[PDB]
Amino acid sequence: TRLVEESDGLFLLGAILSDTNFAVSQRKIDLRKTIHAFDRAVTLGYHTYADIPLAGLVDALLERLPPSDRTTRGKEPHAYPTGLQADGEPIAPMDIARAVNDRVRAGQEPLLIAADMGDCLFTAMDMIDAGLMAPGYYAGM
Amino acid sequence: PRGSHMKLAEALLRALKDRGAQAMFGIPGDFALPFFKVAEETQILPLHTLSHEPAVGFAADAAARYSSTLGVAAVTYGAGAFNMVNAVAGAYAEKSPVVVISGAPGTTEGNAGLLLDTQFQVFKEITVAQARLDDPAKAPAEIARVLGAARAQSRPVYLEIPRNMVNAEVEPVGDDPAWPVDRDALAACADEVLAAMRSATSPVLMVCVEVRRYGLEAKVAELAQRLGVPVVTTFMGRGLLADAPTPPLGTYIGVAGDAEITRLVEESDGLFLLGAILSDTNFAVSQRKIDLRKTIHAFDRAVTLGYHTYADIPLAGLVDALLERLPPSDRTTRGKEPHAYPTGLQADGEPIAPMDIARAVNDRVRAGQEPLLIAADMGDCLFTAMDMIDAGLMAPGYYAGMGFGVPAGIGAQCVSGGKRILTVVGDGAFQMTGWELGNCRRLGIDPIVILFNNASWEMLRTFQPESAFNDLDDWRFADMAAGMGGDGVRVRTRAELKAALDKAFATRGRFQLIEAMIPRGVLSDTLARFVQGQK
Amino acid sequence: PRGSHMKLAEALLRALKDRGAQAMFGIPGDFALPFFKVAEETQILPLHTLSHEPAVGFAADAAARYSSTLGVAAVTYGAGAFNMVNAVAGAYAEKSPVVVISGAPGTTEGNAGLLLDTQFQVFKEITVAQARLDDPAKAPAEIARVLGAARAQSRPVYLEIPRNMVNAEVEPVGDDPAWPVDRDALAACADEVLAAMRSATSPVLMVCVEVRRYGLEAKVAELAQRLGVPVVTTFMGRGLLADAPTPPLGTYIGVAGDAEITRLVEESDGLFLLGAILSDTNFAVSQRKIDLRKTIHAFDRAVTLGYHTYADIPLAGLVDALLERLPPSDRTTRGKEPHAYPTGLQADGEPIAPMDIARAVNDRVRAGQEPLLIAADMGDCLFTAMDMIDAGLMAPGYYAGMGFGVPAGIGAQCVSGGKRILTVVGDGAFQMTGWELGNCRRLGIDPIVILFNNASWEMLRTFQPESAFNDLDDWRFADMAAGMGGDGVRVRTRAELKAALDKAFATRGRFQLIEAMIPRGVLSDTLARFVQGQK
Amino acid sequence: VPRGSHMKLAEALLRALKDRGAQAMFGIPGDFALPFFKVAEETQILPLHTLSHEPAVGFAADAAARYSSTLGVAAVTYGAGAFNMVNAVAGAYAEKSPVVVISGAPGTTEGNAGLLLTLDTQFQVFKEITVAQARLDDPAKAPAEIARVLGAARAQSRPVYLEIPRNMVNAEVEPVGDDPAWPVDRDALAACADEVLAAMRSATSPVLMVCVEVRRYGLEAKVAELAQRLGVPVVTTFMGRGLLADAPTPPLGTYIGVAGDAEITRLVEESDGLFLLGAILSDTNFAVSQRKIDLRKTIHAFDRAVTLGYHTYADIPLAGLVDALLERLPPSDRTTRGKEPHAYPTGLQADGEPIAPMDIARAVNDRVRAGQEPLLIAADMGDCLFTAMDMIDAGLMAPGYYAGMGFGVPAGIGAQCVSGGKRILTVVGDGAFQMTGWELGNCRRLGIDPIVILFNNASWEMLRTFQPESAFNDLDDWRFADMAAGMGGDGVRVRTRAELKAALDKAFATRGRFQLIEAMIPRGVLSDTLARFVQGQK
Ligand SMILES: Cc1ncc(Cc2c([C@H](C)O)sc(CCOP(=O)(O)OP(=O)(O)O)c2C)c(N)n1
Ligand SMILES: Cc1ncc(Cc2c([C@H](C)O)sc(CCOP(=O)(O)OP(=O)(O)O)c2C)c(N)n1
Ligand SMILES: Cc1ncc(Cc2c([C@H](C)O)sc(CCOP(=O)(O)OP(=O)(O)O)c2C)c(N)n1
Ligand SMILES: [Cl-]
Ligand SMILES: [Cl-]
Ligand SMILES: [Cl-]
Ligand SMILES: [Mg+2]
Ligand SMILES: [Mg+2]
Ligand SMILES: [Mg+2]
Repeated sequence: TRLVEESDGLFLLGAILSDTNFAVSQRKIDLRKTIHAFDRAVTLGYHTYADIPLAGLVDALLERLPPSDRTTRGKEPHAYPTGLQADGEPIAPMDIARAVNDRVRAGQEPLLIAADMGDCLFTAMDMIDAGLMAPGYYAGM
Repeated sequence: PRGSHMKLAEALLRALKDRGAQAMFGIPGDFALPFFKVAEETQILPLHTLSHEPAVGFAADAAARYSSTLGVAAVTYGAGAFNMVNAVAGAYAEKSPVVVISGAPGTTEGNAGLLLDTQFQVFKEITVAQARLDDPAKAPAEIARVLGAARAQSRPVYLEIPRNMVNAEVEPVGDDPAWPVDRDALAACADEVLAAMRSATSPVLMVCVEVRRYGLEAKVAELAQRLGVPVVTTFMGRGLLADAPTPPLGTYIGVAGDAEITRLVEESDGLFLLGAILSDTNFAVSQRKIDLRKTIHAFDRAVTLGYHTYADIPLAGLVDALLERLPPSDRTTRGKEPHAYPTGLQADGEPIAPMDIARAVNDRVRAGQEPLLIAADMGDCLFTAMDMIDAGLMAPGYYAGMGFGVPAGIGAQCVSGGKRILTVVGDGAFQMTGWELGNCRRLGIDPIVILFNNASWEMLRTFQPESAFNDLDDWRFADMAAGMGGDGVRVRTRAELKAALDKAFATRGRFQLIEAMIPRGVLSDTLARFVQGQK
Repeated sequence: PRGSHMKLAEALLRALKDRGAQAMFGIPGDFALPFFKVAEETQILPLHTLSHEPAVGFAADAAARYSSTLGVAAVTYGAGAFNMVNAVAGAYAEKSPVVVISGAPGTTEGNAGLLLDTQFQVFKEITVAQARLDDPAKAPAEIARVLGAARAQSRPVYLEIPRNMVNAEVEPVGDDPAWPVDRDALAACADEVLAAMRSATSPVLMVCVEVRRYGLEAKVAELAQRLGVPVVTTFMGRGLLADAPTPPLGTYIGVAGDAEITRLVEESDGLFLLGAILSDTNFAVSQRKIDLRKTIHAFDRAVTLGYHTYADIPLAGLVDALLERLPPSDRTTRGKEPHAYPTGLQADGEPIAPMDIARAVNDRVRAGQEPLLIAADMGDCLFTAMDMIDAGLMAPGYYAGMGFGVPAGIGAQCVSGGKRILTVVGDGAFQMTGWELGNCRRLGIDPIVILFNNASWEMLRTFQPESAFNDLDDWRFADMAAGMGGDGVRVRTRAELKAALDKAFATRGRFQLIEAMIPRGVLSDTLARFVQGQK
Repeated sequence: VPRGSHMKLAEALLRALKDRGAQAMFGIPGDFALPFFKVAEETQILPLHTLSHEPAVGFAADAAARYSSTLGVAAVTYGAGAFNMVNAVAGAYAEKSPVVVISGAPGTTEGNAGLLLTLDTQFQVFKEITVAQARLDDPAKAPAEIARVLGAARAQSRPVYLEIPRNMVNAEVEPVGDDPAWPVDRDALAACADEVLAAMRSATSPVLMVCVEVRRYGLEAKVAELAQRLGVPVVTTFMGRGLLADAPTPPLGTYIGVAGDAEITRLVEESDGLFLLGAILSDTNFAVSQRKIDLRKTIHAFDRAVTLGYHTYADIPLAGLVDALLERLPPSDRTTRGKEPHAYPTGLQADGEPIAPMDIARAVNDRVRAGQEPLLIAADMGDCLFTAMDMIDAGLMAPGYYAGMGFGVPAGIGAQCVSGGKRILTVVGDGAFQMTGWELGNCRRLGIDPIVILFNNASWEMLRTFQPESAFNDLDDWRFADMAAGMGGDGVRVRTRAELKAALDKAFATRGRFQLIEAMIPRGVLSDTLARFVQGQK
């Protein structure tokens, strides 16, 4: 959150901008230093370039950048909760996350997850998936 | 003088109660939480929540129709409000004043351009008046204007309330602004209408939806007696003037109705459509089937005949003006024989057909049971309910949208003050909104629901039998009833049906679901006549 | 097929030209610069700039009226557009289709909340249709819809163009969307109107503003001949049917007009107001002075009589329908004596009175000068111009707003194709907009302007003589003329007046300003009759 | 129905206005307004000044309000008269000036001319450009309505609208009382004041901006005290120009966007603690734009609310916020005064070369440096305004945010009408003069003698700078100086710097008649501020 919101060169490549649930909000970033490529247009330095498809912009940037072997891979970012205590205590959302993750760590290929709006979605954010589909911005149940 | 003030939300709730609203149905959301807090804390109007927004809209519509007053449907900004568009369109279509109250972002919260407002624009298409209450100084007058429009045109209205305005101090809401009438135009209108009714060889007075919505039954019974012409009701005027000196000869529902009634209406050269919705809809009076050079259409505060229109003529005003020009009368037609309803259910081991369901209900009534108001969904359940003895029939007869049934029965029973409601619904429609019955326990009601399960979208099969997509699975609805707090029973024979209906009426406290298995290809008599008529 | 496209601004200009627009008047600004660039570069429509926005609006209105076509007024966002609100309201009031085109911030430039849009909302109150052209895909259809409304109702419309949309590629603009008419309703309307005219003891056909705006003079001359009833014009119908088989008996202008004409109109029991603006305005036909149970009001695409209205009836359609129901005729009334205008100016050393100005103009005409169209401002100059022989009279006769005069004369001469225009204006009105004459050199025109200088707001003194605030200073207008490129001359005697008018007509190339000194307390005959009538 | 007060409704209104500081009433009558103007003229409660065209009525009233930080009064007639003042009123709304619009109207029992189709078109249009409106058609309710509406104009410093049916002008009414009280959340005020101080203390580069509301509400003394105690850099917006000039911690300069001083612009735009005290926020000409600053680190106190840290505190009057902050800050002797910020151009070369805008600035400044007490300047929109930014003044009144033309001459007139003899210097371009400069014809009757410098470049030059390729920005030659005599003033056309110098001296030495100096300027020659403005758009 800090990295994004304090950026003085935020390149939003294909982002929805809105003050709704999980979306990047115009109120949390500095639009003055933001490059917003979306809806076939690109906005930066106070002005907007019209008729610029996202695929075209990416190709144009690639044509201006030399190849690189740069690699920043490392051990997993964001630790997924594991180790469900299968006992007689009541269930909490995090226990459901651990139950799902333990199966995956034990060898189950992850499933794509469809989530509704509610804590079910907030819990799914901590589940190992093969894709997550949910109304993260619209937030409609 | 006065100098008092209250929270905007409270002023709105009291204004609604001042106009007869009996409850507030709704589903909250973050933007609407503050408004729901005021509703719950003040207790000005009973607050009933439902599971899904369609039901909130249908329940508010049903409550409005039940008491001929304003209905109140509260939702949250975005998905909540958009999810009630169909129910509100249905209320608009059938002239029911549902007041839509949506929460919204605060006036300082700028915007939320996910859809770039769109919600306001969409609701403008399905309501007669709207207002975003973002100015405490003008809020009271805007509330009176919008609620006044709902009452004047008997159609839905939209109120959007920024959440930071919920607690803004405002002056109390006054009376609806007046929609004054030109006395001279009104006189001219009444004079022409009366002259037209007197010159017709076959004048007919049709008593319709607006008569009920505006509570003009007594005045129209008097008008009907004095005018001295045959009285007929439209589908939405069903039951009106039943206790009048000159009760309706019957109800016009188009091709599937009584041929004598249909002809009387369609061949009239002085068809006085008093408050009628006109449309090429199934059970409605259609402009295509009547003589437009002779029809007198009093509707939406206007009167049209001979292709010309008298504007700003409220139905109530027209009726009073006609009464002033007619001498009293002692004429009556109440010596005639009553309507013959299908009765005599054969409680045997034979499978169930829609008409058997009609007979089952009617027999209990003949045996002494006071009739129950019936809420019907769209489907053969409605065509079947038309042959049932009722204490009113609430159904999307013109709009024809599915899902209305169960939520309407729920909304009606919430404001019936103890009167039990009978709901009829098909399997297709039940799959949409029958689940709302899980709310009966909290709401403290126990409607009786007869579910017509033919594992099919049967009205569609009938029009296109060669298609396989109308073949639905067998959902075990009766078995699912206990899970949502009701008593369910699946019946397959007329005998089980007879027994199950008696048991339902004898059991209070939990909704009673009677799942009637009906084979595909089997229809009510009214639907059959309807289908034949199309062919 | 086709597949061509052009800049949105160009598509709009061509659409205007396709509909008869002859020029574009305007004042640019930063937001409108791109649009003005396209107008100047493409040269689709002559681009004429003025000094102040009121004149832009008045000039566009005058051009629309001059050729009975669309007028075009281009302004910039904010102050530019707000500064033209009054001129546009005047055009709305007197049924003149001025197309208002305002530049606006680009679609990406977000907003400018100095007034928190407000401009759009304000213009919605004074136009019949509006559109913000912010979607190139839908721009062509929106332009056709809005321009189509201007033509259908003959009133101003508003088009807002975000500056980044000026150069957006769009498809060409097609024809106006059709506003189809119900043949049956039209037949019923024509039948009732004709029946009403035949049953009246004293039917009167009034030829009004819409007849001129919609170019129906020929068709109405034919209708008038066949109908066979007396013809009278309203102030805005002045001059219509002058060459018709049955020319108007005269013009109704209320209390100050011919008593015989006034009575004929007001006591008619079959007053056919063909295209009339109705209002309690000075020279207009007022609902308060006529028999509403017998008036037939054909206006704004509707026909009202007996307090009922036939909707969607275009004036042209009504006229054709009536013609289809009337037999031809060879009747004529052109054997009568012509109107008597005040003539015989005594070119002596006596001071000037308004009527002397009338005589001066009329004598030149009698001596052989072809009359000039007259543009008049509001004030005694208008009451005086009513007694002048003209080739048309353009004035705010109903709206009564000052400042119209000089800019209207300018706008008219810009599209008159060589015809010189005579403008009459008071000192008060000249102080407002007479300065626009400084633009004549660039525009290549040379109107003749007679300025009535009584160093007073004389119409106001007349109604309240005890006030001192109506006493204005003596501005030396003639002396200021050379500074803005014209030839000015101050005249104090009838002799100087006579000489100055001849000199003006003899001098072309520069506007000619004749500043006529008139003592306070001296009025035209028409204004005097008007004042007496009020008392 | 009231009876016996012996106080006409119109008189009660004029007195209510006077009670609140109004110093005059500008207007143009009409049939519907005649009875109201009669009461104004006969009672002389407020000096009555008529003008030629309604735009001037609105501009003059706005100027009178700005001049004395009080209510302005603009009276018009129903219909055309009122619609013709919509722009001037919108401009006052845009720049927070409380112009009280009073329009005559048909009597309550005579209906109206439905030419346009309270719900009347006029009322609906005015509701969009005013903060409160009232139709005084009920004598029993009029007193309270006037107090509510005039109170609204004073609470938010925006125009209001009053419509008076002509038959109500003389209706007896009870006296108008005090303004009703507007809400004030004392708890919110306390929390807000604490949060503001915390944010300013944690900021690396906090900046205090003194803006329009500070001037409108007469809070200069309190804000000077606050600025000294707060201890952060001080800057003013265009509408706050001149505020705190004599304080211990005066403004470092005035922020006006790219057109201004680069250092000032940088300080404001890079601030992580921008306290906008009473500022209009807009993307228009010289206003502080939400697009140039970081709203996340901005504290916006305006329109009786305060926004910071993503949230807004409602019902917090600016005066209350300032007092709350003072109560939380100990006294200080901190002083940051120093030699003049922003050097004013001087040393006009009075020779035979043509005139450039900067030469006009130097001519004016040299007189001041030679001992002439500065005059307040009224400027129209155009390079005349950009040039005025570099002129030593005793106040500058101009449409710096709204940027609507025509304000200039009428504002100078309105201001001098209430200046008690203090001469006003008006600067205006040729395009704007063609619109409303003619109002100078009213100077003699009004008893004023403004000095007017007309920048005649025969061009809509600011438009040329934006789109030089266009031919329509080329205007014709109008001999304005030659037309001055016809309007009762003295005019002179000057072409060289020497002629300019002489003409300015003559104008100043000649009172009694307005003095019009028509300065011929070649196209393509701009003031330094406009040049920076143009370069900044590249
Ligand atoms: C919301 C909605 N969706 C679709 C339809 C189309 C429709 C009918 C028409 C076109 O309105 S009839 C029908 C089948 C209803 O099935 P059911 O409830 O079980 O009763 P039955 O078996 O008697 O048909 C559908 C889907 C509708 N009316 N409303
Ligand atoms: C824009 C505007 N403002 C005010 C009025 C009110 C008005 C009249 C009415 C109420 O419309 S008549 C009149 C005086 C006009 O003076 P002038 O042009 O010299 O001609 P004359 O001396 O013959 O009066 C005014 C001010 C108006 N009609 N239009
Ligand atoms: C009422 C009105 N109309 C139009 C504009 C647009 C405009 C400018 C911007 C877009 O506001 S700058 C300008 C030219 C002004 O000419 P002038 O008075 O001679 O001064 P200069 O030559 O220095 O430009 C215009 C027309 C405006 N600001 N206000
Ligand atoms: Cl009906
Ligand atoms: Cl007319
Ligand atoms: Cl500011
Ligand atoms: Mg079914
Ligand atoms: Mg005059
Ligand atoms: Mg210029």
